Amino acid sequence: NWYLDNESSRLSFTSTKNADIAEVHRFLVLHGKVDPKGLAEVEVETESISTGIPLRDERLREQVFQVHKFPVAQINAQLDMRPINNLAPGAQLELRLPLTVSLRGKSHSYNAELLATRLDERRFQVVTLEPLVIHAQDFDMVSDFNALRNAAGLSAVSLSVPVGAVLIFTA
Amino acid sequence: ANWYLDNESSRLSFTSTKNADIAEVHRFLVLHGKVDPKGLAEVEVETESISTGIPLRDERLREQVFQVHKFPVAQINAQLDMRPINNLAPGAQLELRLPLTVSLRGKSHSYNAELLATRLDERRFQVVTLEPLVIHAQDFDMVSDFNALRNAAGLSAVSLSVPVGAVLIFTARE
Ligand SMILES: COC1=C(OC)C(=O)C(C/C=C(\C)CC/C=C(\C)CC/C=C(\C)CC/C=C(\C)CC/C=C(\C)CC/C=C(\C)CC/C=C(\C)CCC=C(C)C)=C(C)C1=O
Ligand SMILES: COC1=C(OC)C(=O)C(C/C=C(\C)CC/C=C(\C)CC/C=C(\C)CC/C=C(\C)CC/C=C(\C)CC/C=C(\C)CC/C=C(\C)CCC=C(C)C)=C(C)C1=O
Repeated sequence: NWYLDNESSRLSFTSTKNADIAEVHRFLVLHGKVDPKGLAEVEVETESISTGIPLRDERLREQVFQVHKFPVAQINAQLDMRPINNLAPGAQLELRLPLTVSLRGKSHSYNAELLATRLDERRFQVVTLEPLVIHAQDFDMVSDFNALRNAAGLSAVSLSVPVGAVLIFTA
Repeated sequence: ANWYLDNESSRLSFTSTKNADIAEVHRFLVLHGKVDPKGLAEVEVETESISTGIPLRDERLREQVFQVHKFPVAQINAQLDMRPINNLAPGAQLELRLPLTVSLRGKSHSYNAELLATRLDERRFQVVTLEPLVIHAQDFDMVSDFNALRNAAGLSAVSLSVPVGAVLIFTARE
């Protein structure tokens, strides 16, 4: 019933390399749906990675995301829709929400800190109140991160990746 | 105007990275802020209100890094073009790039934030960072203090970069 409006939404993440160099990246194409029973799914087109350096995007698409095998990452959660449907337009609810992220067919559970705000009769916003930190090891990507750091000669790429999102859904 | 920040509805957070591979999210519990009708905006952070979930770490940050006894407030200052924001209908959003200045521990540094402004109702707006603002320790002459914290906590490394995010609600009220 609720569908994600990609043009209004943003999913970003921060990498830290060489100890002190933080950079923010994004994915350009998301999809998402929340059904009346509160089953929520967001799908990220991993090919739509955009880090600002095209050759880096390609290396990530080949080596880390492996998009030729896994063009989609999935984020899944189960909401209690009662309090969300009760929000008046303009009103917000803080949700601390278990969810699952699936990357390459590996899944891991995290706890998200989200803010849900009703925008109008048919539009809803969900934002990360604080970014959600994932770790390469959770998806068996440690050797893939280490591979990158090297061939594109760095001291190091941090194995933690904080993820933020502003998601707009429309009825 | 004037617009005032509703602390209970807002959150300013930041991420530190330790031992190369562990990112942790922390926040401040007490903010204030005002935007005047001319678009002059100021956010104050009470730095004593740091919350990392470890009291000892909170105390080290207060004393060593923030020096709350000399500087209990950090300030964020900007000048907004109010017209396009005020023109938003409830539920509508505008992306903007906002030059701003942060003053922390008696030093200042300028940034440009990528923000989304959304009108919530006739007297309330939400402002969120679409990407965090990345502060570096050297921006505020804090490098040695970061290394001191690293040393105190027995860490092999603390990143000198700190991405800062916010979800801020402002209300046209007294
Ligand atoms: C070519 O030149 C090069 C360089 O420079 C020249 C380089 O520096 C480098 C070095 C590499 C760089 C420094 C960058 C490296 C970046 C790294 C390695 C990649 C990290 C990627 C990770 C696997 C993370 C990817 C992100 C995920 C796919 C997204 C997951 C999203 C999750 C966490 C959820 C977030 C959203 C929220 C929780 C909202 C959810 C809410 C819904 C589910 C429900 C909503 C419903 C409502 C109503 C409540 C290279 C390699 C290079 O080639
Ligand atoms: C025993 O316990 C301990 C540990 O546990 C193991 C430790 O790991 C450790 C080791 C320490 C580490 C783990 C942590 C490292 C911490 C380090 C030093 C980080 C330090 C943090 C600071 C330097 C960063 C501070 C950032 C802030 C002050 C800046 C805030 C700026 C904000 C976000 C500005 C953005 C907002 C604006 C752009 C909005 C403008 C307003 C308008 C747009 C509003 C518009 C109005 C309309 C009308 C709506 C210790 C010490 C310990 O004691």
